[PDB]
Amino acid sequence: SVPSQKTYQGSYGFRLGFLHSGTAKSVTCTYSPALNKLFCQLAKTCPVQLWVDSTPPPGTRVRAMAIYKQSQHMTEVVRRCPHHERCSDSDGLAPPQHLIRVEGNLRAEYLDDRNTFRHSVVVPCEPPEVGSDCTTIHYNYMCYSSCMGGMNRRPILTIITLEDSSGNLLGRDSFEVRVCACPGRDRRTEEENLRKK
Ligand SMILES: CCn1c2ccc(C[NH2+]C)cc2c2ccc(-c3ccco3)cc21
Ligand SMILES: [Zn+2]
Repeated sequence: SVPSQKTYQGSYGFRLGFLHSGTAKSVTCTYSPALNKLFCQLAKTCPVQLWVDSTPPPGTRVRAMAIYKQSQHMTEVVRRCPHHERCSDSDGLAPPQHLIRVEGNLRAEYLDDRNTFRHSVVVPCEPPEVGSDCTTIHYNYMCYSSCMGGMNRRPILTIITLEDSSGNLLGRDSFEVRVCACPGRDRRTEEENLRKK
């Protein structure tokens, strides 16, 4: 089956936010609102903001999962390629097969779904630090979009779900991801292609 990607703010007004990092050749992570697409380098920090209009209950969690965007591939599990799953870059918590990691959160849990075999990473939802307006999760993507035997140039989406302590849905948002060597140039190219279209 295919997990839902429907945007759903839910009772708490849940949605994502992204920094404005620009498109310089040196940028390591940059988000395109026009494409709803994050462009990032391999294994580099991707800050994703969480916003709500009202306070959710203790025990609320935030899960991230990748799926293929194209209909002809959506049923295939997104995983790291045959090289990267074996390169011993473990952080001590993430299974080596998982594309998406959370950086710097010892409460992150990694799920291999016993029925769908899909991978996800989930953390407790936390209020913003004192003086901040939102909460940020730092994600890493551990293969290139181009990796042969893995994503193999197929576009993916990341689905972020706000969940209760049982795993029931409270909110959902999503964004496309390209993991690439030059996110700034690729964002500029894809935005210009969109404008020409
Ligand atoms: C989703 C992260 N986030 C926010 C993000 C933005 C804002 C608005 N600021 C102007 C408030 C919150 C917030 C309030 C409570 C909790 C919370 C309580 C228990 C667990 O999580 C989590 C929260
Ligand atoms: Zn790879």
